[PDB]
Amino acid sequence: PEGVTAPGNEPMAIPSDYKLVWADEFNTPGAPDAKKWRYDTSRNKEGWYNNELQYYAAGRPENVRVENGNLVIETRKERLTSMADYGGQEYSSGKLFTQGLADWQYGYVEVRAKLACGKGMWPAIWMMASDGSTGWPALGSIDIMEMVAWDPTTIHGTIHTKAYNHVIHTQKGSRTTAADPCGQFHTYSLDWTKDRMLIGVDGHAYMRFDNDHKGNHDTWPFDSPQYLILNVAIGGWGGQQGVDAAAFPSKMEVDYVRVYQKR
Ligand SMILES: OC[C@H]1O[C@@H](O[C@@H]2[C@@H](O)[C@@H](O)O[C@H](CO)[C@H]2O)[C@H](O)[C@@H](O)[C@@H]1O
Ligand SMILES: OC[C@H]1O[C@H](O)[C@H](O)[C@@H](O)[C@@H]1O
Ligand SMILES: [Ca+2]
Repeated sequence: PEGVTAPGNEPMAIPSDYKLVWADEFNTPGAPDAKKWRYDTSRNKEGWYNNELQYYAAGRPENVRVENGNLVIETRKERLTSMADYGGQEYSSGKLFTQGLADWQYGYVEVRAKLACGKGMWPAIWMMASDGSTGWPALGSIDIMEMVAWDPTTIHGTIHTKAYNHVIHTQKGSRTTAADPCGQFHTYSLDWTKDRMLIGVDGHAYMRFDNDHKGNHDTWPFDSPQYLILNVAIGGWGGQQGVDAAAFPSKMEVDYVRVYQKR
């Protein structure tokens, strides 16, 4: 298959000698836990990357709230023109991350989620290196789950490095089919060790990316902590077959995040 550059085909499970080090169960309705999550508003004025169309609203229950035991990130077609950091965007959405609060070097990450559909929507569950000194894409980024809702049953798992990234079409990725990802929950899983990453759905790794063992940061920048990111972008990749006005509002629901690490 054309762009499968990091194929996987093996089971994944929480190793027996790993412990739970961090979780959000999202069982307390209201605002996300401020000891666990912060809002990224860093590019609201300038505009987000990837020709994205959304404004990411902080402190707005209409975009980001915990209810019925899930985190909800909801896209809306509206101009939040009263925000000081407004960048002319036609849509609102949310982006949460654990940056500065919680980060991990190696481990087993599980995110149970139901995804946001409608042509335009680009839900993501991903990580970035806590030390961004080398910039993107050198620092290393981990896409545990991306979906673009013009192809809503296709789940993409991808890593980006300096040598291996989407700007030069060398990203290391795979994809699999999941049943109705916007109408039912699935478990999106990362098993990250010093020697390889597995990315999967419901216990099956469809992606594997190996440490080449050359000690080259350009091919393996993953020996340092990564923080977790939950977002629903609009346009860019999500807009390849257009943005449908009728598709707003749309939500991604996250039942839980669980992170495990070797004891
Ligand atoms: O903001 C850091 C970096 O993000 C890129 O896009 C990422 C993509 O590389 C991958 O990691 O998936 C996530 C979630 O779908 C995208 O936001 C941008 O291409 C880049 O310009 C930016 O520096
Ligand atoms: O356009 C950016 C997207 O491009 C790709 O095809 C990658 O798999 C994905 O991780 C990235 O976010
Ligand atoms: Ca829950």
